[PDB]
Amino acid sequence: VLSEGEWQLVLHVWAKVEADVAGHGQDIHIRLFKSHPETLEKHDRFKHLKTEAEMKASEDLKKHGVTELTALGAILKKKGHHEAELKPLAQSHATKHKIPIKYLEFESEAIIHVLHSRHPGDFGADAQGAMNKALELFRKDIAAKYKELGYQG
Ligand code: HEM
Ligand SMILES: [Cu+2]
Repeated sequence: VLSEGEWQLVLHVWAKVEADVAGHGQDIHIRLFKSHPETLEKHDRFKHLKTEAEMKASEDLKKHGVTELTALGAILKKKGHHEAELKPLAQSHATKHKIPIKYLEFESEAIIHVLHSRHPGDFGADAQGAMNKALELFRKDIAAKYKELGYQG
């Protein structure tokens, strides 16, 4: 679990994300999609965006990133007591979108990369460690709900 201070480190960098959710969302997806192209295949509505220029030009990819980061931020503000928010996400990501738990680890990597590329002076090792811990808590909880809904993460 995370200490209150660890949560505050997480929420301080998240306050920076909220200043430009769409920009962070784009950077995270472009990183994810490039580093791990199997993630772009799972985003089948966007898999026709072959190049970074096409990715950046897509208004609907940008909206999808706001949708996902808005939901993540609500989860983080709940500081571990995110059962409410997790339940629909688990449902859809397990049974509709079919996202393996390992892809959430890919996403956590991309998030941490973007946050330190955009906010050095707010993301040193302690903050990075708190954010890592928070996303790992998230993933472990999603993993559990996957198993309860059936069929492995
Ligand atoms: C940080 C954890 C993430 C959060 C908070 C998040 C949140 C969401 C939300 C709120 C939606 C719209 C509602 C829904 O369908 O449930 C969505 C859709 C989706 N997410 Fe995620 N997501 C997460 C991670 C991922 C990852 C890691 C993948 C794939 C590598 C992914 C793939 C998808 C896809 C393919 C859709 C549907 C987009 C479409 O409408 O075309 N999600 N996600
Ligand atoms: Cu996405």
